[PDB]
Amino acid sequence: MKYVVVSGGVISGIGKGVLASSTGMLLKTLGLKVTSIKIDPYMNIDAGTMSPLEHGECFVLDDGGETDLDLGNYERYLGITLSRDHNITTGKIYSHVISRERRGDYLGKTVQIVPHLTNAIQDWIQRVSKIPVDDTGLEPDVCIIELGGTVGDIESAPFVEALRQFQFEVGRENFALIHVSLVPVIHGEQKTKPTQAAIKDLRSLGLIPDMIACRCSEELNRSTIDKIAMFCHVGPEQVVNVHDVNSTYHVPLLLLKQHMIDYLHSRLKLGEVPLTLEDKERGSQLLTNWENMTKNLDDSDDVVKIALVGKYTNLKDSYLSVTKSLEHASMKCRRQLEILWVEASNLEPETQEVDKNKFHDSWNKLSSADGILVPGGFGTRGIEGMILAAKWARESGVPFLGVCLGLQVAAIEFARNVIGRPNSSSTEFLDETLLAPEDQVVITMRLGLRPTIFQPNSEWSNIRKLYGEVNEVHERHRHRYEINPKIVNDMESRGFIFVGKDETGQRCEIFELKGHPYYVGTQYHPEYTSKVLEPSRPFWGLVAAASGTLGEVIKDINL
Amino acid sequence: MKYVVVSGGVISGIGKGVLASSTGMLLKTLGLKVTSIKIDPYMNIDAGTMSPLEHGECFVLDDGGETDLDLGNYERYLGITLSRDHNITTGKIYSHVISRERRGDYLGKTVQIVPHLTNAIQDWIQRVSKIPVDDTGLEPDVCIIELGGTVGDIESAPFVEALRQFQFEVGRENFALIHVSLVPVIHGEQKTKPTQAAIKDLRSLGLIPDMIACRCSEELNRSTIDKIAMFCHVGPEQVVNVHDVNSTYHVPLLLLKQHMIDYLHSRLKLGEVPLTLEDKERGSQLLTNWENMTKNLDDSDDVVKIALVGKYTNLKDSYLSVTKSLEHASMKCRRQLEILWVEASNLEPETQEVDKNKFHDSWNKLSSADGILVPGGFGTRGIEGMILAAKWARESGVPFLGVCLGLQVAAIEFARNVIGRPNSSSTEFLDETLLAPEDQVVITMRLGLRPTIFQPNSEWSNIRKLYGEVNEVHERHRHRYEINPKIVNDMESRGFIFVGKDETGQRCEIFELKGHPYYVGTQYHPEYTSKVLEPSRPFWGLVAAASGTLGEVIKDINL
Amino acid sequence: MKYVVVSGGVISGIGKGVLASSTGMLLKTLGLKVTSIKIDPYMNIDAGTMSPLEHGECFVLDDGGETDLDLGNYERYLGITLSRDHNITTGKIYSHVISRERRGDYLGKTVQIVPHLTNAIQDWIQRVSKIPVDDTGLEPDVCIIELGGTVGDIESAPFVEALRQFQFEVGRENFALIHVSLVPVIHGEQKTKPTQAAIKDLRSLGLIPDMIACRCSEELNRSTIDKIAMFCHVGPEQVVNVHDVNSTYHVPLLLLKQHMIDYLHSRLKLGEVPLTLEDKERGSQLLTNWENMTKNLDDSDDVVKIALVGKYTNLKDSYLSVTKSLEHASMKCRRQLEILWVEASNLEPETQEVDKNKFHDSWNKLSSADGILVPGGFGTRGIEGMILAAKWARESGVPFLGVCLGLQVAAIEFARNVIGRPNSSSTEFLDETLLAPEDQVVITMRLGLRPTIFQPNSEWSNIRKLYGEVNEVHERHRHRYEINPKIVNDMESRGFIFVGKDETGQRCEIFELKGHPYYVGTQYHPEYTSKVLEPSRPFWGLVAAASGTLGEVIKDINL
Ligand SMILES: Nc1ncnc2c1ncn2[C@@H]1O[C@H](COP(=O)(O)OP(=O)(O)OP(=O)(O)O)[C@@H](O)[C@H]1O
Ligand SMILES: Nc1ncnc2c1ncn2[C@@H]1O[C@H](COP(=O)(O)OP(=O)(O)OP(=O)(O)O)[C@@H](O)[C@H]1O
Ligand SMILES: Nc1ncnc2c1ncn2[C@@H]1O[C@H](COP(=O)(O)OP(=O)(O)OP(=O)(O)O)[C@@H](O)[C@H]1O
Ligand SMILES: O=c1ccn([C@H]2O[C@@H](COP(=O)(O)OP(=O)(O)OP(=O)(O)O)[C@@H](O)[C@H]2O)c(=O)[nH]1
Ligand SMILES: O=c1ccn([C@H]2O[C@@H](COP(=O)(O)OP(=O)(O)OP(=O)(O)O)[C@@H](O)[C@H]2O)c(=O)[nH]1
Ligand SMILES: O=c1ccn([C@H]2O[C@@H](COP(=O)(O)OP(=O)(O)OP(=O)(O)O)[C@@H](O)[C@H]2O)c(=O)[nH]1
Ligand SMILES: [Mg+2]
Ligand SMILES: [Mg+2]
Ligand SMILES: [Mg+2]
Ligand SMILES: [Mg+2]
Ligand SMILES: [Mg+2]
Ligand SMILES: [Mg+2]
Repeated sequence: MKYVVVSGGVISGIGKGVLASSTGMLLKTLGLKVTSIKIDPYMNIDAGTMSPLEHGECFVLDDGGETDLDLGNYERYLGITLSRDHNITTGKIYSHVISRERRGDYLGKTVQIVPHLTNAIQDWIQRVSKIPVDDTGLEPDVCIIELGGTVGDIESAPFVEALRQFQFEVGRENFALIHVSLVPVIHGEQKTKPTQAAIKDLRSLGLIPDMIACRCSEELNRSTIDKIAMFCHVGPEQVVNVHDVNSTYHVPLLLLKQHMIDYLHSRLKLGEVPLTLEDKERGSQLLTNWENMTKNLDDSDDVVKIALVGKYTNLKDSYLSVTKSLEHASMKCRRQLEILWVEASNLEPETQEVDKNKFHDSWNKLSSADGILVPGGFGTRGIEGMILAAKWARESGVPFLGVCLGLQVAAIEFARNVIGRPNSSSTEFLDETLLAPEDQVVITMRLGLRPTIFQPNSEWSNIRKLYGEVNEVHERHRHRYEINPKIVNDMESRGFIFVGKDETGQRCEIFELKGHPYYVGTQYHPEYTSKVLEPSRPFWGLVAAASGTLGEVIKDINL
Repeated sequence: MKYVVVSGGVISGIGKGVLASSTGMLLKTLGLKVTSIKIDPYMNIDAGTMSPLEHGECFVLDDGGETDLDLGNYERYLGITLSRDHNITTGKIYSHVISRERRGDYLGKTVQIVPHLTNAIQDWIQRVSKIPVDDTGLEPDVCIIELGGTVGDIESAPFVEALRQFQFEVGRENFALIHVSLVPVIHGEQKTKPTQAAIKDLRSLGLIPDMIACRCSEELNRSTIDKIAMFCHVGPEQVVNVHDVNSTYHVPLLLLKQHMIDYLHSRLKLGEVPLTLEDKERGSQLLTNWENMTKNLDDSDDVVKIALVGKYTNLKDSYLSVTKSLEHASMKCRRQLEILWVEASNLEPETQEVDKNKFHDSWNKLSSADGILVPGGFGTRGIEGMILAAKWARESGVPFLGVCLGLQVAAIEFARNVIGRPNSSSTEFLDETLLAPEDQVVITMRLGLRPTIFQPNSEWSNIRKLYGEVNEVHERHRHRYEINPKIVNDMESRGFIFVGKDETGQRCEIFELKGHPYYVGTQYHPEYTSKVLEPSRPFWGLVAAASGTLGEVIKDINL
Repeated sequence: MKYVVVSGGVISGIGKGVLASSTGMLLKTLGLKVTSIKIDPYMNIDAGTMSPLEHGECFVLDDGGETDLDLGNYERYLGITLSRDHNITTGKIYSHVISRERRGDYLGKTVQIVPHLTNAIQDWIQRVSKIPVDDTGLEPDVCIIELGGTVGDIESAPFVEALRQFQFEVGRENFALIHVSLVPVIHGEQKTKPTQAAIKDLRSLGLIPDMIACRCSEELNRSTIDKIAMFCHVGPEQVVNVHDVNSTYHVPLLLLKQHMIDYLHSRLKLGEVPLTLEDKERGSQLLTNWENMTKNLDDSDDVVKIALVGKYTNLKDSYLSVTKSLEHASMKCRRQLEILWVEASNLEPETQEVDKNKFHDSWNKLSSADGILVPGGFGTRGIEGMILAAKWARESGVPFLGVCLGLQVAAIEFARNVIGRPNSSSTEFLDETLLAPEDQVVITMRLGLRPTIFQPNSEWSNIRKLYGEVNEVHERHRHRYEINPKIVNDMESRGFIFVGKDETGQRCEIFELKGHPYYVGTQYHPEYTSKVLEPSRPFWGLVAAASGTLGEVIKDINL
């Protein structure tokens, strides 16, 4: 087992998550089996309790774990499945040793942060890195650890102490440290004192960096490389840079151009790892596929515009799996994507009195779009604006996908306007008044990977053809509210077909509307099962439908 | 409310606990109401799970809290009652904020060590210092906080960060810092660089010391004072020393000789605290009583020897409340005390084969003693040796006190040798063989302050006369095993009278033997209710009985 | 005497020098007498030995001290005269205590960085701040100390230790700390962890900041202020920002808008300083003059273009007094300035073979300009290019000023082309060949403030009219080479009049050419005597001449 810590810097926004995911995928090009662990200094047990306004969305695993967003970067670059154990936190590990001290496994000893908590962290990392995470039976060859927060924040102290010990409690040449660090530019001169201070803060904790990975708005000067490589122990080829490029898929090839594998191939002795003839082929094949999708982003120009309608769209981190799911679906179509970020509340007619500027801009953006997405996220702000987007998309025949809350919004819209029930509404917020036209109801969560069964007549639907006309689908759920199953037959008779349901019925999971080119919704989040070469099927439907060629996509999928 | 932090140094053994207790009692000489809080960086919720081989005994509060030993130093110097809340720990406060984050009181925010855990520590200190701790109704004027561990140990980090904030979240002139620090002597020269480094480690965390309290084997030189007072912000009178004197009761008067009150009277503005005419009298009266008991230790010479028989007596911290209870009882008698530390196992005849030196020395020490104590502490090592000490004390008519296990050992001894049941024994360790002559049985703990009722005939006993012939007694329990109540009438008929029991009966709490000058035992720990001017009654009995004058002590108590 | 330390941050490029100069001038608006001290962690005794390619130009004082560039910012904002003592360095103070230890003033004691070097720094600051620096007789009321380098660089250690002591060796309310710090913006979010780390690094040395002065590309958010004011001891009004505005003259009014005086007026108790009725008037008058010159930069639009021709013009810090002298002269004319930065070598015909792009651009820039400046700076690169600019300016009748080397270049040009001596040249670089047509000769430096006497016939010259037709001028020299006084009568007969000379003659200091609107040169640096309200006279000539209205400027000066 090899370990690669990706760590620290001078700021919390530095973009470690891209570099960790990219470093792991580059190791996967050698054919190595790879896994990864995110460490969070926060005291929350999970990202589930904490609101999307901080650290972006929670990400859902097959376990039903509501983990930190960074686990999604690993799953979509590395192709692996992660467990709720792969997101370590301060909350998890203090809860673990405190529950263990009350149970008494420490034999009446005094329990202390060193050695007992730092040995508990090292036991967690040793257990969790040996969980098999590919579909194959094998234990991973390499583990990427991403150390969240910044080095020398008091929040991090047990993890920087544990990782010092770990560099010896596992062999050297089985452990290596990448430090990620800020190189700000002032008056056009590339200033280095922030990264020199961060390299000292690592040495103060006994962590010694094997590569320094600069984050900068420029190519590093050869003087900027030398002034760091002379201050730190790293050689000139071990001062990595990652530029402020928009395409995060280019980062693996920007690291490969900087010869970063050729250092880790020595520094971790990756030639001593045994590999089969299948492994080297499936490794090199994966690199050629990534050269092709990045070539397609360099030379595809013909924009498809998708409008994304939701709360707090200024927090673009709040929708990162949607963004990445749309980008995978646009690459599969060989088309460039624009996302138009529509703050759903500004669509509402009250905005035309309160701030007439925001009203006209938000309705410009929505009218402009070749297809529409309503992305999910609980909370009562802007839902009539999201209902207005679903209405516009139904009436103007514009491709629509509704994910989680977006499906319920389309059901409420179709009830208010096509069934003509003018006060039909979500149970989430009006039930203090005990309303009879319930569109949502409660059914304390439904979470993680679940089976959807396609209902027997559904063979016609564009969405069931996108799932290869298979009878069942596996996707990740997260909801407490679902469509009222008393009203379902009214919608299924008026043409809004609930194409798929849970095994028990009375719990709707996919709809497609008869008489529209692509108007679809899902109760699950299709984003989380997206992979770079195999996009999320409902999103491959939406981004093909917006472009045209949805028939040719379905004809392809029938091979 | 005023706060006085006592803190840190270069080593964990430095003796903060004496200085905190002494500083608080000196503030009590002004008539101020005083309280105190111990902070422990360990992850244990309580000292109850952890074995006496580390940090000495657990101390029992009236709550039944098995707290850190340092709470006992506060109760016996300050005269206060502490709650299980007055011992803060890493385990307590991480358990508190983690349970609070799962309950969700933090409104979906990300929870972090700063500000959320440091604000939870500051809320704990603010709540707990306002608990009334004297017998009177009033809230305390001053709180002493003792910061356990050492400054810049990673274990301490949330508490040194919290206390920086606290210096502002409560006013300056309502908070002050005492730093306690090591001044080692090499070649007879008093070296200062360890304390200069500890003063820098405080400044690095933003904590600024108002007094530096040196711990040294000498009087500080005036150069040793100046070389510290020139390096640090403290004036010459704010460099305190506490010498390696044996009598810890002299420390309050050694601080008073160094004019330490006259600094805090300015630095905390203690003249602005309102005080009544009763308060100043009961304050100054308390100082004169302490001048008298310390004068008596300077001029009493006529030694009483008590042998203390138990496990691990090399760990003299394991019996600190016994030691202090014996010292209070010897001072009340105006007699000097020697304790003879007898490792109970060495009394056993197997020792005479294994190491004949340890056998003869341990039996020398036991034969030498004017009275005998068997102190408690669970675990099967040496119990036949403790039975042999109880036998010797019964047969030779030598004063005996058995506390907790020491009472059960005397019951087992009296059963084996006076009732003549040769295999009668503790249920604690032989019950894998299901023995019928059970002396102990289980009755998951009995803990904290409980009532003992004296059984109706008991008026004759020296122990009930020592409790003023009152019908009931309040003392602190800690046990899972008690005397088999089926066998009690056999002992009460053979003369081993169970003088006191729980309200329900079938649970024995005090015995006295008919036909011995003072042979007594208690199921409770009488040590924990000892106070400097009012010693523990069973121990005032033992140390009077060893000296003679037990009648005159009882005649006094009848006033 | 009051002290205001301006300090530190995360980077060496942060712009402390503007903030120190601006803070001092704002204190001068109260009428206080002000002075300032620059501390440099470098080991050079002076900036004289070190080449202009690092830390910009050396600045010349009236003493002849070749000081750090930052002393010029103080002289031109504060209006004061500085001595070579006002630039403290590591080289100066270690040379001082080492020479003092060899002389033995330390009475055979062991000499150490603390207390002896830190007390030597504190003695330097106490001596030097009491030097009178205005033209009046008074000792300064306030001293601004600028701490060069960054805090926690090992280079700085004696100065951060000395300044901790100084906060007590002078009273609190007579000392205050401004910390200047970087607030980088990433994804449009204003990240604060670099400044939180810099505030900890101050506390680690015992320096406590009274204001935090952010340097950022934006207005701080009110959340960005609160997240710093909650972490540090500073109040919300003590988190200062200085924006990336181009006009450094706006910074005093941006600090005044942030109410920064109203904090220091309390925190330094500046109302306790006695002030006369003249002082408050000359103080408030100075503020109104600064409101006017800044209003003129807001509403003047009619550009004058000056081409500056020299070595290494990419290092714009290399010519900072030229830049500021041109800006003062353009403000006095009520006209906006563009400087066109012409790398002098690119003008040379060899460039048209080597890189034809750089040739055409440099000759575009020179042809475009309303006036030309040749700025000084020793070294043989580009001098024929500077000769070509002097030729172009003479022949096309375009206003020309030559400063130091720029005068000698114009003398060489006039000799090569108007006297027709085709190989006449500088002695600086050809004298290995012992050439007879010497234009320069050596006359080991001439340095500091010196008298120029105007030669008797010179009453006609635009340059002597710009100096008010006074018979003598006081300006700062710096040169080893001067015009060959054997050839001077040839130039004075051909019309290139050496209008001014040293008292001894044979040493030429000003020329003006008969028969050109303004073609002038100086051996001294006129830049260094520029002040915001009273620009350098040769530069007020150049920037008026380029604009037209040179007659009206001279008519004004005759009042
Ligand atoms: N080298 C990079 N190139 C492009 N974008 C980057 C880069 N580094 C960081 N980012 C971007 O900055 C944001 C944060 O990056 P990332 O998640 O990898 O940082 P992080 O250190 O893991 O932050 P966090 O601790 O909050 O998870 C993301 O939007 C990411 O795409
Ligand atoms: N000034 C002193 N004079 C005499 N004995 C002292 C002194 N300081 C410490 N000691 C002794 O050293 C031991 C530890 O002292 P104390 O309990 O006060 O230290 P502490 O800092 O509180 O240690 P801990 O953190 O383990 O509780 C005790 O036996 C105590 O009596
Ligand atoms: N607030 C600011 N607004 C505009 N420019 C600034 C500001 N702060 C710094 N600069 C610019 O950055 C450069 C360096 O600034 P300054 O000389 O004041 O920094 P410094 O800390 O004194 O650097 P050094 O230590 O090298 O002297 C100069 O060009 C200056 O004009
Ligand atoms: O204003 C001043 C005065 C003095 N000094 C002095 O500090 C020294 C250290 O040099 P810097 O502090 O400029 O650091 P650096 O260039 O090595 O690092 P970067 O942050 O640019 O990567 C020398 O340059 C010396 O003149 C300053 O840096 N700035
Ligand atoms: O062996 C050596 C050589 C050099 N030095 C040098 O270090 C210096 C600092 O002096 P010290 O290190 O002796 O420190 P100090 O006496 O101030 O502090 P204490 O620890 O005794 O309280 C000077 O004494 C200088 O000679 C040593 O201290 N020891
Ligand atoms: O990637 C991760 C994982 C965990 N953490 C964790 O570290 C914590 C500290 O939060 P930050 O490190 O983001 O710091 P901050 O926002 O207070 O400071 P700025 O630098 O933005 O001014 C919490 O946010 C917790 O989730 C991260 O910061 N990043
Ligand atoms: Mg943040
Ligand atoms: Mg991340
Ligand atoms: Mg220990
Ligand atoms: Mg203690
Ligand atoms: Mg530099
Ligand atoms: Mg400067």
